[PDB]
Amino acid sequence: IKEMPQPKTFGELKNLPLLNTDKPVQALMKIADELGEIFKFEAPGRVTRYLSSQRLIKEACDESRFDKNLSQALKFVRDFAGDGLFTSWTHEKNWKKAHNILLPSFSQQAMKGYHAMMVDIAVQLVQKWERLNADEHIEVPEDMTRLTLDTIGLCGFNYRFNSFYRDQPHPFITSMVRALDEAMNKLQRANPDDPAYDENKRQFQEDIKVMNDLVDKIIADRKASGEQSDDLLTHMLNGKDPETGEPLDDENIRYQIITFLIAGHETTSGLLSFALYFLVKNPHVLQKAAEEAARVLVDPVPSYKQVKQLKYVGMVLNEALRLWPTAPAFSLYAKEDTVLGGEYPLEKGDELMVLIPQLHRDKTIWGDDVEEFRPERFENPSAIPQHAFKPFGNGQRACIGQQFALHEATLVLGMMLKHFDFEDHTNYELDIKETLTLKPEGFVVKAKSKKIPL
Ligand code: HEM
Ligand SMILES: O=C(COc1ccc(OC(F)(F)F)cc1)N[C@@H](Cc1ccccc1)C(=O)O
Repeated sequence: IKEMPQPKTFGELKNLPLLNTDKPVQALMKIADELGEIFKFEAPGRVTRYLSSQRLIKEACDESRFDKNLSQALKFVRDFAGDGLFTSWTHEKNWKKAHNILLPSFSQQAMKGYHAMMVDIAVQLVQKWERLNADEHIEVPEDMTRLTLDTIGLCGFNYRFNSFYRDQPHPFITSMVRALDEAMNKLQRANPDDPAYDENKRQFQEDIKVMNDLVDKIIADRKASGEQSDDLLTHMLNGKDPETGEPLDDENIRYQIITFLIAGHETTSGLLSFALYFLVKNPHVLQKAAEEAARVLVDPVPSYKQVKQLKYVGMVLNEALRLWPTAPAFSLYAKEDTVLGGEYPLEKGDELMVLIPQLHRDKTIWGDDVEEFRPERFENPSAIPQHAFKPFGNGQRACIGQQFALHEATLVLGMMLKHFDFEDHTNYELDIKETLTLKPEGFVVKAKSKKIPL
C-alpha cells in the first residue's frame, strides 16, 4: 500500500485555492504532469483522488466496484438540470426509467431519422460561410455553437433557435449560459456566503425560473396541439419504460430537455472547434480529410450512408477528442471498500475524479508522440485498449448522445472540408476557455470557397 502525493496547500483551505483560476481543468492537468497517475485533492469538508493513468482508470471503470458520482460541478448543474439523465444518481428511479425510454431515441439506427434535420442546419452554416465577403473571417467556436444548438433544438423539440439569423442569444440560452457560469464559478469560492455573491445567487434563482417557465411552456404547447413530430419530445411524451411501465412525468421531461440543450450548446461545438484547429495546424492531415470529403460527398445534400463512409473524418474527430475531450472529467464513488491498483485502499463512498485529457496522454498506451495530432492512431479500432479512450465516459452512465454527436460532427466537418479551403490567417495561439466544457476561445480562420453548389 502506497501514500499518494498531494499538490500545494493553503492552510485551512487545503487545495481549494488551486481552483481559483478561469482554467481549473488545465491547472489539474499540470498538477497530474508533476505528480503522476494519482493525487489527493482536499477542500474543506471534501476529499477526492484525481486519476490520470489507464492502469488506475481501467479499475475505476469497473461498474461492479464503482458507480457514477456527482462532482461538485454536477451537483451545482443539478440545481437546473434536476434528475435529468446527466445529473441523476444511478439509484434514482428517474435515471433507469429515462435511460430505458431514451436509449432507442439515441441509437445509431435513430440517426437515420435525425439526419435530414442535421443537414438543414449544416447547410445553413455552409451558406453563411459562402456569403462572407473577401475581407471577413469566421469565428469558429461561435459558429459551431450556433450549429450545434440549432441541431439539438430541431432534433430535441422541433424548435428553430435560428442562431444563424441573430447576434444576441435566445432568452433561454442567456439564462442557461449564465447558470452554467454560476455553477462552474461557485465550486472555486473560498467563502461562498460572502455578500459579493448575493447578486450572483439572486440571478441564478431568476435563471432557473426562466429555463423552467420556457421549457414547461414548450411541453404544455406540444401536449395542447397533439402534434406528433419525430423529435425527442414526442418520444418522451409517448414512450413507456418497459420495466416500470411508466412514461416520464412533465417535470422530468423538462429536465431532460434542459439537459440536451446544455449538451448541444457545450460539447459537440467544442469538438468541431478543436477538430478545425488541429486541421489548420496539421496541413497533411487536412489534405487527407479534405480528399475523403471530396470523394465521398458526391451529392449537394449528404446522405446518411455517405456520412458513415467518412472514416478518416471520424479518425480526425477521435484524435481531437483524445487531445481535448471537451467534457474533460467524470467522477466515481467506491460501492464498497476496495483497493485501487493493489496500492491505494479506498473506503465505501470514497470519490475518484477521472482526468480524461491526462488518460489520453498516457505514454504507456499511446507512445512517446502523445502531443502530436495523428488521426492514424485510430486507423485500427481493435488496437485501442479497453478504457484507454474515454471521451464519452463509462459504462451504463456513458454519454447517451455519443452517436448523435459523432453523426452531426462527421456530417458538418465533411461538408466544411468539401466546400472550403481554410487558412489560419492569424497563426492562432490555442487558448482554451472552460465553461462546463473546453472550447478554443478566439479561434478564427478564413475560408476560401471551392465554389461547389449546394
Ligand atoms: C462530443 C460531444 C459530447 C461529449 C464529449 C459528451 C461527453 C459526455 C460524457 C463524458 C458524459 C459522462 C458524464 C459523467 O460520467 O459524469 C456524458 C453524459 C451524457 N451526455 Fe454527453 N457528450 C457529448 C454530446 C452529447 C449530446 C449531443 C447529448 C444529448 C443531446 C448528450 C447527452 C448526454 C447525457 C444525457 C448524458 C448522461 C447519460 C446518463 O448518465 O444516463 N451528450 N456526455
Ligand atoms: O475536477 C473537476 C473538473 O471540473 C469538471 C467536472 C465535470 C465536468 O462535467 C463534464 F465533464 F461533463 F463536462 C466539467 C468540469 N471538478 C471537481 C472540482 C473540485 C471542487 C471542489 C473540491 C474538489 C474538486 C468537482 O467539480 O468536484
